[PDB]
Amino acid sequence: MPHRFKVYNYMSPTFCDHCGSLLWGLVKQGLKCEDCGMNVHHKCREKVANLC
Ligand SMILES: CCCCCCC(=O)OC[C@H](COP(=O)(O)OCC[N+](C)(C)C)OC(=O)CCCCCC
Ligand SMILES: C/C=C(/C)C(=O)O[C@H]1C(C)=C[C@]23C(=O)[C@@H](C=C(CO)[C@@H](O)[C@]12O)[C@H]1[C@@H](C[C@H]3C)C1(C)C
Ligand SMILES: [Zn+2]
Ligand SMILES: [Zn+2]
Repeated sequence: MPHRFKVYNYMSPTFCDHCGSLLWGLVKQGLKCEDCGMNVHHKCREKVANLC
């Protein structure tokens, strides 16, 4: 199974589980997988390992 990512709004320091970098911004800072809770930058979504 693929991940199921959704635009998400974080309220605590969250790193991208793909690239290691912080998710920046006050809103919509990245995507969260509905099923496993992975956090990724919008542009990292297409590069992540897709076994959820
Ligand atoms: C200390 C108790 C648990 C920690 C919660 C920390 C917090 O302050 O923010 C609330 C959860 C925390 O993460 P979540 O509760 O969203 O869970 C992570 C992913 N999954 C839902 C799949 C498990 O998410 C955020 O970071 C921000 C969401 C709200 C954004 C509002 C602008
Ligand atoms: C654009 C301006 C800034 C200031 C940022 O990017 O600041 C980022 C930093 C370094 C800490 C912040 C966080 O923990 C936030 C979540 C993340 C997601 O990881 C950080 O992006 C956050 O917005 C929590 C605080 C904001 C802030 C303290 C909010 C949005 C409720
Ligand atoms: Zn997943
Ligand atoms: Zn990333």
